[PDB]
Amino acid sequence: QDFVAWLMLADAELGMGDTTAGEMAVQRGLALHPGHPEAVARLGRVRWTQQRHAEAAVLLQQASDAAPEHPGIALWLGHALEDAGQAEAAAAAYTRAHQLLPEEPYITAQLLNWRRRLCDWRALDVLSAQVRAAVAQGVGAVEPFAFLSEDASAAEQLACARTRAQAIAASVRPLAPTRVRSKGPLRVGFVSNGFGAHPTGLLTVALFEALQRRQPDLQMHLFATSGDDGSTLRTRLAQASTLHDVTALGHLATAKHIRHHGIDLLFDLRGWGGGGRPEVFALRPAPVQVNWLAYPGTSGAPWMDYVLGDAFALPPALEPFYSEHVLRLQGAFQPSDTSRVVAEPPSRTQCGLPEQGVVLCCFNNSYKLNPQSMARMLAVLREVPDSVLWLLSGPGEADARLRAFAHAQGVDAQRLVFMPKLPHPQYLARYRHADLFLDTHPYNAHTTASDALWTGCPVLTTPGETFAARVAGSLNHHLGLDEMNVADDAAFVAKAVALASDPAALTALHARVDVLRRASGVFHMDGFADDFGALLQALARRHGWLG
Ligand SMILES: [Pr+3]
Ligand SMILES: [Pr+3]
Repeated sequence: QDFVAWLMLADAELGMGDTTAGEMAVQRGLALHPGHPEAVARLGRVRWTQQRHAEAAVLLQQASDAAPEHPGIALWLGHALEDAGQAEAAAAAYTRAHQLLPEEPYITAQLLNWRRRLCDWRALDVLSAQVRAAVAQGVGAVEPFAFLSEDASAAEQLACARTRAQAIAASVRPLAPTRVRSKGPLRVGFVSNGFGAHPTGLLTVALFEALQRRQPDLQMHLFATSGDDGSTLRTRLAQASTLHDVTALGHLATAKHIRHHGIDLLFDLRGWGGGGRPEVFALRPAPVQVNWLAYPGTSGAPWMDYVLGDAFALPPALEPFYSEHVLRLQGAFQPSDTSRVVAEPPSRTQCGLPEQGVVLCCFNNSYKLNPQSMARMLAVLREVPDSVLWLLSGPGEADARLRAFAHAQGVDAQRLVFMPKLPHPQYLARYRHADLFLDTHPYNAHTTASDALWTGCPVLTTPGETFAARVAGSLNHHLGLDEMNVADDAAFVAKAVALASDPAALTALHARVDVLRRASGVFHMDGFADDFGALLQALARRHGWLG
């Protein structure tokens, strides 16, 4: 008979992740107080939990109409709206949660992250300060990955990661410890949700193919937390490795499965570092666990032993800000899919571009396009009459917001051209119309910069003071294109303006990229497989391995 006892239990069971118990419990609440916004909100949260997002959004909107002053309801509504594809409506929901409970950092940091994704820069500096103060206060309430978008030092990034990671570790009893095998093929595991048409699969696919034919004494095992999406990438990854389907298993079941296969070296390619539900790692299923590639910064985590970088992106100066022990490959830390044919795209006119203007390109995630990166790009357009800025179309009204900013910055908004979303092969052919790629700060282009360079387009960047701000720089360095890493925004603008107004010099720079992309080691994955493989053998030899 206890209505509130029912729901609270509802939430309890859902917290566990327990399915039908939580719902059963909700069903009993609504029978006692029909329409009640708490029960109703809760039934929406069940649905969202059952991943029925549209039904989830319907229920929560109802609840939210019946209790519009309630901050938790407003938050949960934002969660469902987001997962239902309703981006702008998601934003209004978070905005209202935040207004109602500004005291709550978790909500503040959700709002901020979603605002950046929409290019909505209202209260940007204020929300950003609050999030940075929450890190300093040691709560663990901001997500490490979302934190990479802020311009904060390597030291703050470490504080954010380790406070989050230690929150997890405190509530996980690891598995009993094991050790690297002494004899037999080395088993090297990689855990990811991006084994498919996602950056992780895309970057590593040709590497795994090279390791297969070149490193006999090593077995690559992929543990895929997502199902087969039908992409060529997922299929090439499964033929090049032993690919285990661990999708929809709990964290304990997954850890037990990795331990059952005797994984010696386990790589976190999940993309979340110490955040995003890394309890498979906190359980320590593998004797040696390594952070590489998918998250560009430190895990801060007591369960992570090594991080894999390179001399440019992770120089000696930056080492103390990593909780992991630092290992370095001999060239760039980042592989790429050097099997890819670049098609001829349709004409410039067919892609929405002037045929006769300089096209500056910044294909990047929307949350990377902040006021600083945009202002410096628009400063190039003001100095160079016939140039245009080519961007990826963003979620919500992000493009409309960028047009307004361009207008407010003295630039005709029709000079921004937005590419819609295309399958990878079609997206990649577009680079053939790009004259210069303009990198962002402080979170660089990662896959989009190696896509640009593979197609022969030069990348301009200002290497900064965190790993995530040095990724594009590292590519240039290892390619041999050091003059395209410049000091600061003012040199960024002068180099771009000089290049954009000297088409003969820019032509000569495209010629240089062409030669360097063949003569450097950046796009030889056989060489990358030899280095990576040798480094794997030494890490293991070092913990007991004997071949
Ligand atoms: Pr052509
Ligand atoms: Pr051209």
